[PDB]
Amino acid sequence: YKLICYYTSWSQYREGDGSCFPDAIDPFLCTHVIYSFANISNNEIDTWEWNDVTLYDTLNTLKNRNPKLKTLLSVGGWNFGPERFSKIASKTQSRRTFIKSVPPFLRTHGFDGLDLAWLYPGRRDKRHLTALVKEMKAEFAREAQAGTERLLLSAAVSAGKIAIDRGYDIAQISRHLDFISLLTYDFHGAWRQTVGHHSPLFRGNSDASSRFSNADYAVSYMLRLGAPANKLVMGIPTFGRSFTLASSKTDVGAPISGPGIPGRFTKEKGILAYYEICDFLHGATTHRFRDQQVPYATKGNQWVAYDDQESVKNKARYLKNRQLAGAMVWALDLDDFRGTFCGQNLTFPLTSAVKDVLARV
Ligand SMILES: *[C@@H]1O[C@H](CO)[C@@H](O[C@@H]2O[C@H](CO)[C@@H](O)[C@H](O)[C@H]2NC(C)=O)[C@H](O)[C@H]1NC(C)=O
Repeated sequence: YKLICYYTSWSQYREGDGSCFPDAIDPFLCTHVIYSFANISNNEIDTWEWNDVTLYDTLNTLKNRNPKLKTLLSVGGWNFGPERFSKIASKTQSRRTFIKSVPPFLRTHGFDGLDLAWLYPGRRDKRHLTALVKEMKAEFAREAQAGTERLLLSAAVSAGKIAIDRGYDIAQISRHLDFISLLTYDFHGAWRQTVGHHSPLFRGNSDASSRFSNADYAVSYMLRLGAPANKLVMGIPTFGRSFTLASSKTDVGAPISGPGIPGRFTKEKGILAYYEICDFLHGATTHRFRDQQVPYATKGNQWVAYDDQESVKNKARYLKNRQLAGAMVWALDLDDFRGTFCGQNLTFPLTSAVKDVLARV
C-alpha cells in the first residue's frame, strides 16, 4: 500500500506553530512525499521559493533515516496558470525543451520522480496531455539506460466526471503513469451559495442530482475508463472548507453569504487546517452525514465541512475494498504536524489514521 503525502513550499511562512518545514516530517510516516510546486521558466523546470534548494535538501535528507522513502517534485499547482501549461504542451518544440530539462534538475536535487499537477486541462488540451505524459515517460526510461534507477512519473487528476471527460485520456495516460492521484475532495461547488460537503465518501441517499460528486463514483468511474486499480490513489483532504452562514439555517442546503473567516495561522478564506479546526470544535455543534459518512461543525455564523480520524478511516477502508494502490493526503502541513492542537499527544493524527488502516492488512 502507498501513502503519498504532499508538503507545500509556502507552509513555511505561517506564524508560530503554523510554520512547517520538511524538517517536521516523520520520515517513516509516508511512503512518498511530494514537494509542492516546482515551476517552469524558459520552457524549463525551475524553483519557486528562493530557498527551495535548501528545503529540497532538508526534505531529501529524511531518506537518510528511512532508505525506502521516496520523494517527488510536483509541477503546476493552483497558483500556476493552466494556460501556461497548455502553452508549453502544444508546441512539440517547447514541450521537448521542458522534458529534456527535468531529469538533470531531479537528479541534481535528489528527487526520485516528477509529479504533474497541471490543474485541469481543457477539452482542447487532452491530446497534448497524453503527448506530454507519453513523451516524458519515454525520456525517463531512456535516462535509466545510464545505469541508474528510473525516475517516477505521476499526476494529480481531477475527480469531476465532466472535468475528466473534458480533458483526460485516462485509458492512455494510465499506461504511462506510475500512479494517478484522484483529487477526491474538491467536490462542493465553489460556484454556488449553499452549505455542502466538499469530500463526501458516498452519494448520499438523499439528494438526486450530482451523484457524480463523491469519492465512490469518482473511483468507480475511473475504473470504468480504464485506470488500473493498482495505479489509482484516492486523495484525502487534511483540511476543511468554512462557510459564512447567511441564515440561522444550519442543516443541509442552508444559505451561504460567503467563505468563512480565515484561520489564525492559515489566513485564507474558506480554508482551515485540521489543527485549526481542532481548536474551532470547542463550543461547536458536531454533525455528521450518515449517508456520506463525513462530519461538519457549526459555531455562530460559521459552518465547516471537514474530515476527522473516523471519516478518514472509512475512506482508507473503502480504498482497500476496491483494491486501489493506496492513499494520497493533501498537505502534511495542514494536519496537526506538531501534534499539540488536537487533544491526543499524537503527531499527524489524520495521516496516522489513514496509515493505521492501510497497515492492518
Ligand atoms: C516561475 O516561472 C514563471 C514563468 O517564467 C514566472 O513568470 C513570469 O515572471 C515575469 C516577471 O515577474 C513576467 O514578466 C512574465 O510575464 C511571467 N510569465 C509567466 C508564465 O508567468 C514566475 O515568476 C516564476 N515564479 C517564481 C516564484 O519565480
